[PDB]
Amino acid sequence: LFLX
Repeated sequence: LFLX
């Protein structure tokens, strides 16, 4: 999520 950071990213993914």
